[PDB]
Amino acid sequence: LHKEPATLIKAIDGDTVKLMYKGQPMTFRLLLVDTPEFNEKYGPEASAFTKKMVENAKKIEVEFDKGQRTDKYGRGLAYHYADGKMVNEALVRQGLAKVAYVYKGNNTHEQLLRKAEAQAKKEKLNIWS
Ligand SMILES: Cc1cn([C@H]2C[C@H](OP(=O)(O)O)[C@@H](COP(=O)(O)O)O2)c(=O)[nH]c1=O
Ligand SMILES: [Ca+2]
Repeated sequence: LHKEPATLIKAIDGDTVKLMYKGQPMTFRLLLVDTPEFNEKYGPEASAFTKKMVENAKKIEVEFDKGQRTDKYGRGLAYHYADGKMVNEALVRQGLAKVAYVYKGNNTHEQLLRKAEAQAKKEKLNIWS
């Protein structure tokens, strides 16, 4: 896998963000996670977490996995990095997302994320409280 550049257009919620990628606007859905919807418990906290992380970043990068790069809704599917830190992992580490939507061939970072979820669960963080 490799990182590619992108720029923030807009934070949307905990697990979706609008980015300019190869010069085109695209909504991205973060791989291998599920944040609560804004209207659910921890939804606002997930959205705010992702928003800060991507808005504060000097450099956003996306990393596609080895399978499908767009979902059925036309959303990009990627791992996202804010000054080199993975947003997808950071959400799970904080108990603001669950590992989810683990599909064959787009699962390169599954066990990394599961390890973060286990530490979040141990700490009874947010969703795991
Ligand atoms: C994360 C992810 C979601 N999706 C689709 C599956 C779900 O379909 P359904 O809408 O039919 O439930 C939906 C979940 O996204 P959200 O959690 O953003 O709703 O997005 C993928 O197809 N691939 C993925 O890698
Ligand atoms: Ca969601």
